[PDB]
Amino acid sequence: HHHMGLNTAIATRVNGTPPPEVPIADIELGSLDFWALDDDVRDGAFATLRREAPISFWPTIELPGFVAGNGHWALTKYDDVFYASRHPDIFSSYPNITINDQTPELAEYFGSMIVLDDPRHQRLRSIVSRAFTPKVVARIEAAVRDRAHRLVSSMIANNPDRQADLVSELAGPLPLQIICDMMGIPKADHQRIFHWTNVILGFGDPDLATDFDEFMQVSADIGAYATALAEDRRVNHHDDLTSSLVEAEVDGERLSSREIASFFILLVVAGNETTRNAITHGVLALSRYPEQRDRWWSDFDGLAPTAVEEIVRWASPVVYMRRTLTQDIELRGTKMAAGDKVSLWYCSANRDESKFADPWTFDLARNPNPHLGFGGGGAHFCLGANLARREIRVAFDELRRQMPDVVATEEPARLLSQFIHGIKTLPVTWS
Ligand code: HEM
Ligand SMILES: CCOC(=O)CCCCCCn1ccnc1
Ligand SMILES: [Cl-]
Ligand SMILES: [Cl-]
Ligand SMILES: [Mg+2]
Ligand SMILES: [Mg+2]
Repeated sequence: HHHMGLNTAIATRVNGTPPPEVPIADIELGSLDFWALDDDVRDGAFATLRREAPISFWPTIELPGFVAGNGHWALTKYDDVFYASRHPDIFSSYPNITINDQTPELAEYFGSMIVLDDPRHQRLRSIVSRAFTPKVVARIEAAVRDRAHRLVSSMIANNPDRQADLVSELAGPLPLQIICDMMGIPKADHQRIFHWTNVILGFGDPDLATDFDEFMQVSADIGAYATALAEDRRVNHHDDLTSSLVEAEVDGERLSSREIASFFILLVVAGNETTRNAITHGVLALSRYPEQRDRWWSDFDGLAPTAVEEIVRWASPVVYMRRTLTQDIELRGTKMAAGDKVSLWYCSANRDESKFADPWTFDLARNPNPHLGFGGGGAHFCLGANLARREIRVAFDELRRQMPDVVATEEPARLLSQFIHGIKTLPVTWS
């Protein structure tokens, strides 16, 4: 009740404290109710699974209008998630990378390279890979700085009472601007794009959408938007990713309408529904662990590489990805069959004591940090990892410089999702 800092700040936590493990009878990964439990309970549940049932089978959650279908084998240990990620010939990304079943209706919009194996996957990725390389992403530092600086200044100018929502006022709009400008989308449409991607990756949370007809209308609307922009760029090139997409050939053929729409959707969804959560979880963590804030603030450039990676490990913005077996395998005495679904729990790998001796410590100097927040490595390693790391670093530097004592004042409103570790709103203040 008499803590350092601003009076309405949330409670701090003792760094390093492991959450209690949860009795296995209380764990139901196949119920959306489990995904509504407190993150301490979730974290303690995956701790139980790592200890007691490191590979275990679960029914698939059926969100309204999706097809659940067959259940899945959950890999909760780091070493199994890594192995699966590095064996794509066994653990295929086709037909889907979420646990539910693909359909033709969905594949119009969600049939991108993320649900394909090589060689076609790599031929698609090579259309855009150069734009996401470290040395190319570095050359847009000025754009990231301009927008992040302006957003933080606007939080100050727009809120005389010194209260704001970090998500809507910084964490959301920064990555949105950057990916949309890369794509070649005009500013006037960025908020439309953001509403569409919020629904696409928020489905099942009543605050976002629970009517499948709304999900499909949004998907059709963003697909139509992509097609129309692509059509413009076919006739008049711009130096943007949409133009690259429409100019490319794979195996001697231009991409179809479905392929262009799916590629465009993949890139904007992934740009808009990930980094914002790393930033927001990171501010939550700094609020809980002020010693970590202080050490980063007093050596920002020196600690930034490791600090950003620790924020990603801590947040695990992508909770899991799915694979499908192409052959029978056995792991940990559990035999899994060709055709079975396998879920890779990055959130759990990133707390595995076998790989991190002190996994419950939020340590901005952590080195090494072999976290799987961008996946286990290999063919599908996050295309956006360099971009995301730069966005995160700049956002925190701009906060440090202009409102160093920014702190959460309420616990987050958490997205109801099995797939994305999302924060919908995070009230903050500053002096
Ligand atoms: C902190 C932010 C992010 C996290 C934690 C994240 C995480 C991931 C993960 C876990 C995967 C799957 C990797 C695998 O299967 O091995 C992935 C793939 C991907 N990510 Fe990200 N991502 C982030 C930001 C971004 C950004 C900014 C973009 C830019 C558009 C992006 C685009 C993609 C794409 C296109 C793929 C599919 C790559 C492929 O199939 O080859 N992501 N990401
Ligand atoms: C299911 C509907 O959305 C999609 O299929 C398209 C987006 C998939 C993105 C996967 C998650 N992610 C975010 C950032 N990097 C990876
Ligand atoms: Cl533990
Ligand atoms: Cl600490
Ligand atoms: Mg407000
Ligand atoms: Mg532009």
